[PDB]
Amino acid sequence: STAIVTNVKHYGGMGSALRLSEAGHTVACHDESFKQKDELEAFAETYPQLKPMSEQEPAELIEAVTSAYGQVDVLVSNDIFATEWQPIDKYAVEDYRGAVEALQIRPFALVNAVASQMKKRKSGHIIFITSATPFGPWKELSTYTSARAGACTLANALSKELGEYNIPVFAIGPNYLHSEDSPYFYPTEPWKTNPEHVAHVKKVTALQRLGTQKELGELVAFLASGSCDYLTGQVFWLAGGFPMIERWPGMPE
Amino acid sequence: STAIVTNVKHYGGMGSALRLSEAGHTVACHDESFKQKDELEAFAETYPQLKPMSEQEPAELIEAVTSAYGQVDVLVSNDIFATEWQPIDKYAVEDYRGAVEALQIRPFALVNAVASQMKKRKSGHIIFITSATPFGPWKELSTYTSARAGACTLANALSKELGEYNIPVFAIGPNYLHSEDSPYFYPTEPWKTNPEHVAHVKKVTALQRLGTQKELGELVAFLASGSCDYLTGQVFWLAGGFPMIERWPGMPE
Amino acid sequence: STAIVTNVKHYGGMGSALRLSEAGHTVACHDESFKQKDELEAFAETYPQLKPMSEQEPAELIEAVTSAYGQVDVLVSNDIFATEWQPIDKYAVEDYRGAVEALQIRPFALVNAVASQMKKRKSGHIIFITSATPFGPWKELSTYTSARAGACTLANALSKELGEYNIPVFAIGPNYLHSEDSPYFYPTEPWKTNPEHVAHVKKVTALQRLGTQKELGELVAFLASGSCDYLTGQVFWLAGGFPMIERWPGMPE
Amino acid sequence: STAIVTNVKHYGGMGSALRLSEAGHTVACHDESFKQKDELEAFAETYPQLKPMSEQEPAELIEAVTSAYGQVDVLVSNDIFATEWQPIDKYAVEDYRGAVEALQIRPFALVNAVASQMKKRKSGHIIFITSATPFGPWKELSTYTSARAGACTLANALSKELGEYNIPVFAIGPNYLHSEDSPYFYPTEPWKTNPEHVAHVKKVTALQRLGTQKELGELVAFLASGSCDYLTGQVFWLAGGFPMIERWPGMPE
Repeated sequence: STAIVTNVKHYGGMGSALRLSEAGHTVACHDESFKQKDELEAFAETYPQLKPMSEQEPAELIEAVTSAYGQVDVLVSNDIFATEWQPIDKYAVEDYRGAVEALQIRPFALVNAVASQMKKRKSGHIIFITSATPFGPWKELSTYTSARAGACTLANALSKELGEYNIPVFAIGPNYLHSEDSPYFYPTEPWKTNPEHVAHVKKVTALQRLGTQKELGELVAFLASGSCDYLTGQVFWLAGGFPMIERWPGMPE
Repeated sequence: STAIVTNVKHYGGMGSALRLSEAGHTVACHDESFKQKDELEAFAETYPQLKPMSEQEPAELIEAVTSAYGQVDVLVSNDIFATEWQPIDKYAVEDYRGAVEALQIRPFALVNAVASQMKKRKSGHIIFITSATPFGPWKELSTYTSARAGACTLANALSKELGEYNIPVFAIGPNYLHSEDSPYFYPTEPWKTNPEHVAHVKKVTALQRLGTQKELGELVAFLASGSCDYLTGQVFWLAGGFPMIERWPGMPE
Repeated sequence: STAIVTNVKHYGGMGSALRLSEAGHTVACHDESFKQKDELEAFAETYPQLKPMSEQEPAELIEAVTSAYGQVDVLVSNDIFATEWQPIDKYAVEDYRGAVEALQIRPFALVNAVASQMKKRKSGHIIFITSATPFGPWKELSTYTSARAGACTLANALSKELGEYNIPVFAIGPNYLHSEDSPYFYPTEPWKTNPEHVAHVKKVTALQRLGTQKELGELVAFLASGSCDYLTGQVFWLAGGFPMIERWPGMPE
Repeated sequence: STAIVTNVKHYGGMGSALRLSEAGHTVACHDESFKQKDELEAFAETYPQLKPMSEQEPAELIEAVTSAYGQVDVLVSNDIFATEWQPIDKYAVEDYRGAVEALQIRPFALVNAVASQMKKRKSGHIIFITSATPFGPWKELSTYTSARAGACTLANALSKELGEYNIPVFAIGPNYLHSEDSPYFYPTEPWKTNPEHVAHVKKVTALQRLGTQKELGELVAFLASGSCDYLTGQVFWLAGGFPMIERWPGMPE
């Protein structure tokens, strides 16, 4: 079984790839840095169980992995975009354009490229990593939030046609996921260190902590494993019970 | 009070313009066909209560109406897109891109242009016309369905930031809205004539009929009146009880 | 046209009753205080446009209004229940039974009693005043919240069978609805007087204010008017943009 | 670790208890028929890894299992209720009362009895087996459908308070979950043996098949493993892509 995990250095990329590997998949990895030969080799050295690819664009990635490992069985579109808190009228229109390109068009493109080989053999697993922000939106994050919602509905809508070919489709929408060295979106600094940040996280989640790469990775492996295909179409909120809702005056923390 | 309704010939364009004009708003009306003087001036003869405009692109549209009528008080983004049932692997990536430009980036651009003046007055009403398809996705309509979902969350996210400036933001998402002579998306032929189309609507909606422009016009006017601003954030499902879910074997219609 | 509003003194009862009357409905009013001829006659004096009934049980409440005005056209089940913040293990099970009785059984019993005459003349309007609590749960309000959610879905489920009879069904879920002198659930005091409470409502809603009885009443009258039946099965969040979600450290409110 | 599965011969009970035992939980099993010596003993010789109990009532069961095996670590409220297709005016009000008792009060009562011990040690796992009918309600199932939706929100709200104490709370809403010999709610005969039923499941699910008990049991065992507590508060729609929303005339199945 061959897996593809994108932007592997960021977001839920590492927890996906490491736990898919441990579960017996062959895991090919995309990342923007893998354009530079040193960074692809530094990573392939540090994680010899992972197979970093240099391919950057969606279609060529699917063919590069289909060529080298025979097929693509599991697609994890781990999508990222660097956003900015802005009031609506401060955005430029191209700001929304890049957001939909990185969080909506990119996963659509990969499914577009991998679908026929999955449909023809009637086997496959597709997982979008989206965002839990559609579920409780902060103000002044209009582009990133609305785009992630288009990705959630894309996964849901795709499950409706892909089920007849036995291809389950999933959307994992995290929030407050510890991203370690990656800045998307909760690096150890400052979310694990700065006490104003650790106290924010204890307030806004139910579990009063960040989620872990292992947790995200366990979910990806479980859905990728074929053990529960009947969840096809599900949007998962991986946000530790976010959002916590502000209660009336006089109520304890 | 001055209103803007887009693509006024199609979807819920007529009901919005026709009913906002009765509630006393000045209704500027946009449409692709108003590019040609002949089409625009025919429309203003047929509809003396309405004010057609030649301007077609977002910033120009806000400018012209603000120039002619002093300000833009109500924004009805009546958004449309040429559809096409298709499996995921048969779209071109350009098919999604265009679907997102028309159904996400365009309402965004309009809000992006008009928000500062509304925010200046600390008043305004913004209504996206979207789609009930995200609430019950059909298979093989994944570009139009997911794009429309991004437009709903954009409305809801926007409401969080603009409420501070006393601007409600709403999304009306319709399905099975009788579009008279417009092919977007339920023209009289065949949807009121063909006995297979007629029995489809009876089966899949709870009220067993198409939706009227008057009903959408009434909803748009109600929201733009300032009588129920406290509904801000709402995605309305204007779909007669769609979807009707298929019951067990041997059960009546 | 003849309408019933329950618990008229509390929650969305006064706004419903008053605005329904201004639109020309005969408004018969149920309330627990109307058991004393005292309270009934004082209400009838203060509100001569409203018709307070003594009947308390749902079946005989429906029949008495039917016997006095011929038929019931609009049902507004304005349900309430006295609430207690509790950890789950500190409730008695009876606390939840009482909550379900007031918030699911009661509106069920009323529609159980009124639906035949509505179905028969193939006209009628049913509106539940539920709650916006299911949309963003506070911790330690599990009984009241899960109960209101049951009523939200009962409204949506009722719309599926009743549209065949041209009966639309609605749920309206308020949060931070100013209830004047009613303690259910946002009386003028403390919520418009104590500046800590004033700051809480400015923090948690997008419009930074309470809802008004009139806003709720305009929504009910609009729904009850037959102007927009295609919205059947809708759950309206009348919570002024609640919930606002607490943002990252260092970010303005 | 000790787990309790209720109504274990029915619905998602056999998959919950079989799969949880394979993961090395002690699975105490509650079921109605275990009031009979011969029923409980037969079950125990056929399933030597499961521990059937005779206790029926919620407080009695938790205490028995805490008595025999020290504590309750995992609770699976597999709640079941017989009902009929019927219009709203045909139910007695007692029919909804019973639905609420069997599908809402009982899960509540189990958590109310066990929450205190789980909170004391700040560890535990609570899973409700509810229903996916609230996601796509059929007409004329208002009592069951709405009760289930109240259990879903019970789970979600309970997660917001038990997160502090590190107790994740989940709901799992099946539909078209094949139930083998149990009549709740998709027994093998007729759903896999009759062609009229075989085609219905092919039409209304995206995967065109029923859900196996192993799939539910795998889900239950995953959430009870402590490998993904960050999912706490999730309602999972274990229904295989249900519902498949009927498409325009002339379009193929």
